[PDB]
This record gives sequence, C-alpha cells and structure tokens, in this order.
Amino acid sequence: ETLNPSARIMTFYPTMEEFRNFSRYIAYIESQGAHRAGLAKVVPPKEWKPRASYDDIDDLVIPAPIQQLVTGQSGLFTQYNIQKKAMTVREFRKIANSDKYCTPRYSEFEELERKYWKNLTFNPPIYGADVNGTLYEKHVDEWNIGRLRTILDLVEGVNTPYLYFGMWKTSFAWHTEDMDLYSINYLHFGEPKSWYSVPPEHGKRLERLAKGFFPGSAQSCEAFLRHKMTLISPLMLKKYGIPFDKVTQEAGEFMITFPYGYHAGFNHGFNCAESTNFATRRWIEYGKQAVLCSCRKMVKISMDVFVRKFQPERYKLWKAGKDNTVIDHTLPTPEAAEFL
Ligand SMILES: [Zn+2]
Ligand SMILES: [Zn+2]
Repeated sequence: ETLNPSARIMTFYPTMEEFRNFSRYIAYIESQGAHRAGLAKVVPPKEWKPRASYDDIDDLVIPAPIQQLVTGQSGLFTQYNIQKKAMTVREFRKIANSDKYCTPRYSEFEELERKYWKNLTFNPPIYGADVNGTLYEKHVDEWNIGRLRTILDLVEGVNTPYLYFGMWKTSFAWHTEDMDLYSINYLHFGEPKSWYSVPPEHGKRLERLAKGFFPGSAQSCEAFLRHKMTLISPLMLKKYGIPFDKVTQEAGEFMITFPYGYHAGFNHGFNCAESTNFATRRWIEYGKQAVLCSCRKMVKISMDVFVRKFQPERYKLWKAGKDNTVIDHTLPTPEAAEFL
C-alpha cells in the first residue's frame, strides 16, 4: 500500500552485480512496488549484450506472419488475424521498411500515438509474431529468456521463448498472460514498442468495461480478452475512468508484466522482441484463481504441483474447494522479504 501508491510504471537501472540474479531482482522490484503498475521497465547495464551481432538472421523463417485487420470506431476495435505463408526476416524487413508500410514522419511520440489510433483500421500491417526461438547466445547466463530458471520450470509452450518481428502499426490487444503469469519482453533491435498498462488492482474494472462494449463476445466466452482481439484506446479508458499508464520501450530494454496486469500496445516500426512467461511464489494464487478461455481448445496449467510444493497446508483444503483466499494485488512476492 505504501510502496508505489500511484501505481505508475517504474524504470530500473541495475548494476552488473544486481543484474546477475534474475529471480532476486524481480523480488527486489516488487519490494519497491513495481508490480502495482502491472508493468515495469528494466534497463540492463551497458556492458551487457545478449548477442554480439544481429547480422546473420536474414534467413530466419517466420512460419506464420499475420496480417492484422482492425475494425472499429471511437476508441473500440476488434483485430482479426489472417495467417500468411512463411516468410524470412529479409522479406519481412523489405516489406516493413517499404513506402507502403514504413513509419510516418513525426516529431514527438504523442504525434505518432495519434497517427496510430487515427490509422489502425487502414493499410493492414503484417506481424511476424509467435516465432519459436531465441536470439540469445548460448554463453549468456544473465536474464536469458530461453532459461530464466524460475519455479515455472516445474511445469515441464509457455516456458519457451518467442520472437516477434514488428512493423509500424502492428499491435497487441488488451490481455493478461496465460494463467495470469508474469512475462519478460526484451527489445533486441529496431524501432520502439509502446505499451499501455492497467494496474492489476483495476483489472476487474477493465473487464467490466470490455464486457459492456462486447456483450456478444462476453456471452460466448467469460475470458474473451484472452482471444487478444480487443483494442481500446487510452482516450476510451479515460472516458470510463479506467486508471492506466503508458511507457515506450526502446531497443536493449526489458519490460516485465506482472500477474493480472492488463497490457496492450504497438510497434513504431521494424523491430524484434523476445518474450517468455515466468513465475514467482506470488503467482501460484493467481494461477489457481485465473478465469480461463472456455470456447477455444488453450494454455491451462495444472496448479496441483505448485500447491503441493509451496502451499502444502492449503492443498487438501483447495482440492475440496474450500480455499476462499482473496488476492491482495499490492502485496509483494514472499521472496522480497530480504529487501524489507
Ligand atoms: Zn502479453
Ligand atoms: Zn474463449
């Protein structure tokens, strides 16, 4: 409650010594209340690089590029995907940097943000999303998205790294992570990626708003936002009193999403991001209480293993369906104890 009361997006600058232990740093940023915003930025030490050069990836295959068709008006939009045939990074880059798809000329972000919400339904861009793989070198032990060594490893999908090749106007709709997990996003290179976040304590208010605007979608599926098709502009969130914050992620910076932190955003132009999910001991309760997509046959993790290992006291009580536990969104992870 006292740590980060404003629930604003916090930016962190760890030293090389702070940065070497990933799981410890997550506990540290939570003791600082970063989780309250639902999104945090981590700028790594200048000496740190996950790869020496991004020169040898032209022939990397993007198995399923998606053309994003957006329909909507007055801040409310639905994004439909059209899967295209496999393309390489070289071909994707040519299309991203071409006169048809390149970033418009602008001065400040506010102008580019305006151009985004004004033009998101025109000239459908291509998103080189959900590419199985990593751009990290094998010797990189610090913050390796391919091997974070968190408690989520107990599961083995959701623990594997994904690549996202963006172009101007490519977007990610309002959503929380699968099983309401944490996510790590590293911007390898290229143009920025802008982000919007709703604090987890206000997450239910966003759902409430989304249900009112898409009632057909709300009846068919209780967790329709997990379809990742719903785009709601910041001006629409302001109109209906939803608290949110924005941040721009530049190349070489990490973004951390927290359990039940709703986020959306867009790519400024040609770029590449690496993403995976992870957990801490705080996530277990969110996983047990997560409202999952019913209509699609989706990412569902059996919580038994986590409850039997970290909550043995509550395991039989939870298996009977008696655990009436109410999640406190403001509370940091138990691992943060050393920083308090
Ligand atoms: Zn996400
Ligand atoms: Zn569904």
